[PDB]
Amino acid sequence: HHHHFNLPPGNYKKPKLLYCSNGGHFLRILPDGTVDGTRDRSDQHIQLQLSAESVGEVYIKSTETGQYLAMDTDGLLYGSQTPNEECLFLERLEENHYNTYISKKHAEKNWFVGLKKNGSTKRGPRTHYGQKAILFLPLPV
Repeated sequence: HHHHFNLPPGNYKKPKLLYCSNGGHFLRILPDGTVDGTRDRSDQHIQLQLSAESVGEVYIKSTETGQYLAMDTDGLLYGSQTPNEECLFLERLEENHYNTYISKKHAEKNWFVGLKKNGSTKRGPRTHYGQKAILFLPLPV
């Protein structure tokens, strides 16, 4: 592979909030398919159900809308109505603590899910190992 295989603990039984320490935002997949971060813990669009494909590969699905987080060919996160290759992420432990999500499709380019401090998503190519934007903590809902 192009990436390590330190996996985070826990499981996919329950939905999670993906909290980005960077700006303190929860990853949000809006009904119109846009993705951003919100600090509003009560937001209905931050509840995400992760599920495994292969070990360490996940889908990240909005429980509210059913949309799958996906990263497009230009590195933009979006909500996909159906699971496609752009929707798979390599979920890894990072800094012995956080979860990171690398686009499987673009794994060789090290494109991560990331939220900037202002709650906007990072574009894939603007992410890289070592960043704060890429570091998530899955919180219970």
